[PDB]
Amino acid sequence: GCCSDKRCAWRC
Repeated sequence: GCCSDKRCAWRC
């Protein structure tokens, strides 16, 4: 879903 990191989810 929406992780606070670069490669897991866009930069969410």
